Formats: sequence, structure tokens, C-alpha cells
Amino acid sequence: TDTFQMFWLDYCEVNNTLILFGKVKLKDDNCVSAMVQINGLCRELFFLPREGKTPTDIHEEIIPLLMDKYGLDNIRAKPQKMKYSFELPDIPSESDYLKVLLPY
Repeated sequence: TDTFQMFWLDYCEVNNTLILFGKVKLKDDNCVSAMVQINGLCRELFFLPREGKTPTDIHEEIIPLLMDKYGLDNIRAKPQKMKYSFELPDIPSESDYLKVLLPY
């Protein structure tokens, strides 16, 4: 009763924003077209620590150069035990990664 409800159908990418296209019901029960521009989306990057290193080390190294490279005041980052089971040979089955969210 207090939220904008839409039936999304298609999308587009523009100026690092995602816009969703859909339909909205009106007061007369009729549906008209509408669009939703989505800001604040972020990329999930997982940094794989070197043998003997820890995600806190990666936090201490690259996050400052990331703030430099993209000119961001703060960058949210956190570790996690992600599982890998794909064709890249050097990556182990499970490891503690540094999850870094860099906005688009």
C-alpha cells in the first residue's frame, strides 16, 4: 500500500545505470507503461589471497589504490569462504575471499 509495484518485462544499460521497463496498474484498474532507473548497483569482486596471506592483507593493499583509481571516499569490503569448482586450475576448492563491492 506504500510501495511502487511494477511488472518488469525488459531492460537497458545506460550511463552505468540499469533501467527496467514494465507495466503499472492505475486507479481505474488499467495498466500503463513505466520505467525504473536503478542506481547504486555494484560489482562483486572476489580477491583470492596468496599462499599464507589473508583477506585482511588484500584489504590493506588494494582498497586504498581502488579509492585512488575511482575516486571513491569509502569502499565496502568483507571476507567470506567462497567455493570454486571450475576450469581454472590454480584456484582451490574453497578459500576465504575479500568481497569488494565497487559501484558501477
